[PDB]
Amino acid sequence: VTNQLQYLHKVVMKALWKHQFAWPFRQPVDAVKLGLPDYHKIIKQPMDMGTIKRRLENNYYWAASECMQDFNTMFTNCYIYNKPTDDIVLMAQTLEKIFLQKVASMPQ
Amino acid sequence: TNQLQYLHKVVMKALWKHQFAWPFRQPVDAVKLGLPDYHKIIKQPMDMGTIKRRLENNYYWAASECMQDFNTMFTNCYIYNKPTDDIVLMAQTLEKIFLQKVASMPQEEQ
Repeated sequence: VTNQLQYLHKVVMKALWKHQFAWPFRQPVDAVKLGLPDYHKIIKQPMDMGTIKRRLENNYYWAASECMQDFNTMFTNCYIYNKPTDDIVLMAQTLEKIFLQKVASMPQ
Repeated sequence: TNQLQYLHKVVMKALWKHQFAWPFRQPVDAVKLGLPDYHKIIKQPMDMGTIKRRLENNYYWAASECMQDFNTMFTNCYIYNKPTDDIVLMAQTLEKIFLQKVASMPQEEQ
C-alpha cells in the first residue's frame, strides 16, 4: 500500500473509471460479444480497467510501475488492434492523456 | 523546471542510447522510408529528436507537456504499423522504460 499505488488508485483510477469514454475499457474485451474473432490472435496480453481496479483494491501490485504498465498495455492493445480511424482509438487517446497528466504529479 | 531537467537528463538520455531507439531519434521521413500513407494516417508526428530540441530550447512549460509528446510518439507507432511489425515491440520496450523513469520523477514541479 505504497504512496504511489494509493495515488494510482485514488487519483488516476478514480478519474479514469468514471470518465464518459471509460465504458469500453471497464471490463475485459469480449471478442464473442463484440464480434472480433481475431482479437486474441492479435492481442496476447489483454488488459482493462476492471482488472486494474480490482488489482489496486486487492493489493496485487508490488510497485507503481507494474500498475502503470497495465494501464499502458490496455491503451497499447487498443491502438494495435483497432483501425486508426475507429472512435475507440480517440477514446483511448483521451483516457491515456489523463493517465499521463495525472502520473506527472505522482509521488516518487 | 526540476522535472523538465529530469525528463531531459535522466529519461531522454536513457531512451536515446537504447538499442531500439534509432527509429525514433528523428521525424519519420515518409519519402526516405517509402511510407506514402504515413501522414494521411498520423496527423501529429512526434519523435525524440523533436522532444530533445524542445527540452533544450525551453519550449515546455511543464513536465506533463513533454510526457504527452513522448506518449504521442509511441501511440503514433502503434496506430500506424501492423501489430506484427518489429517496430511495435521496439516502441513497447522503450515506452516501458519511459514509464519506469517517469514513476521515479520528483513529484512537485519547480
